[PDB]
Amino acid sequence: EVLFQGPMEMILEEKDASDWIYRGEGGANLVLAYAGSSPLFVGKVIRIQKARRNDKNSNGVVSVLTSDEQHLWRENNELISSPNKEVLEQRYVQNVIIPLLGPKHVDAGVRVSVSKEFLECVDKKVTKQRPLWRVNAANVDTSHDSALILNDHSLFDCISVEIKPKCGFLPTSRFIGKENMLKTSVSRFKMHQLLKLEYIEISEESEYDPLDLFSGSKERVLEAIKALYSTPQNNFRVFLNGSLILGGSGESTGRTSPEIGYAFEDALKGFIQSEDGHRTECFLQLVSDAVYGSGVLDRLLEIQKLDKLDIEGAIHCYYDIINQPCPICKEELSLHALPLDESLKIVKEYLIAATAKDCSIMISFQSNAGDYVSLKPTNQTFDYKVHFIDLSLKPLKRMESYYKLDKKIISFYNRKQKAE
Ligand SMILES: O=P(O)(O)O[C@H]1[C@@H](OP(=O)(O)O)[C@H](OP(=O)(O)O)[C@H](O)[C@H](OP(=O)(O)O)[C@H]1OP(=O)(O)O
Ligand SMILES: Nc1ncnc2c1ncn2[C@@H]1O[C@H](COP(=O)(O)OP(=O)(O)OP(=O)(O)O)[C@@H](O)[C@H]1O
Ligand SMILES: [Mg+2]
Ligand SMILES: [Zn+2]
Repeated sequence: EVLFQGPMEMILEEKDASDWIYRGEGGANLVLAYAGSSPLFVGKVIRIQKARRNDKNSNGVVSVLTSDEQHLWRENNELISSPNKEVLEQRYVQNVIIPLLGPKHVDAGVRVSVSKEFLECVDKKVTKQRPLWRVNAANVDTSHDSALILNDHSLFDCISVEIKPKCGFLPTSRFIGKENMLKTSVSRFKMHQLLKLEYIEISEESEYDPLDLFSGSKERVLEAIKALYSTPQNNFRVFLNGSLILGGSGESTGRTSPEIGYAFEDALKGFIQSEDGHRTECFLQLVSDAVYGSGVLDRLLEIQKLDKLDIEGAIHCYYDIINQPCPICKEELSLHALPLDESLKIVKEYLIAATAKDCSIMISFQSNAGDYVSLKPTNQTFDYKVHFIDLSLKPLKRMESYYKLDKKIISFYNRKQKAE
């Protein structure tokens, strides 16, 4: 009844850069929340890929996947034919992860086209709010023609929490050698804290142990969340309506000092309804109920355990996949006696586990003022949602780095334990 021009593909131009604020960032992507007008963007974030400042198929053409990654992920043509890295992460989540993890807490993204001018702006603008050692190691990849749009998981007063639970299980492989028996006793997360000190990457050993979080015991789950609150590092963040109010911003943070402790107790003023000196403890018993009560950590743990054999065994399958003289083996004859397809599934499955040990989850909480919980103490009812984030695809080449880091972790823990 009045001409509406047919559909078109959204393309953020240089104009539209002023509409997004720095939200955070990891070692790979740059997240920014929307501050403007359009309903196509109210309550959404945009995920832009950074590129390390140090760094192609056999015609010297930039390539989404090596041949081996091509072969390894071939059980899905959609996925191994992705022309750029955004559809690739978008099809990894839809075709590999969502079938494993269920679709209810996992939102594959939506691609938006973007100009090089857009990306060159957001970089210039945000580099103020980034931690300094993030800029000096990765800027915005100003070649991509796509970026990711997701729902913002700190909105719908609202208080959101972000957990990075990491690997919550002990290996039991035959391929773990006697000198490394400790790996069957101490969580890699625990043995990793030492080496991180020996590199001033944290200042205090973490209170947190992922064996508690994943124990499935609501009691030890509460220990974890209390341990997270205490020594947050890069495992625990809290935001009040979009803004951080505990934990690091694109980085980890030192112990929670009482000063922070009192700033957080009041930060919760009114959201939690309680008397001073008791709102922090309620907030922690409310996050523990939403964690436990969703059963979301359980299937998460099921994927992590696709790491059946530990890097000490999967490493050997990898030098098969890329046909190579196993450096490790010198003088298995077993793992190396496996049909190619079985070599492939171990390496494949190990990398899908690496995705699960590395994602985060975000529980979001709104006010009284269906899906919910009720603080046993303060007679309040909050509603919540839980979502995963950073289900990225780990590059195959990294099997060698996975191994070399594992080797160092236990090698360091061994000696620092024998020293006594
Ligand atoms: O231990 P390394 O290798 O440095 O890094 C870990 C991980 O690599 P991998 O675990 O998949 O090998 C990185 O993956 P990427 O983001 O590059 O895809 C990040 O998730 C990083 O987080 P960050 O510390 O930057 O926040 C992790 O460190 P964490 O141990 O502190 O969680
Ligand atoms: N959908 C979302 N809603 C709200 N915040 C988000 C969302 N996605 C990412 N973030 C924030 O941006 C930060 C970095 O994003 P993301 O994890 O996707 O990139 P990454 O570099 O792979 O990081 P990580 O290794 O921490 O998962 C996260 O720590 C998170 O707080
Ligand atoms: Mg990542
Ligand atoms: Zn070998």
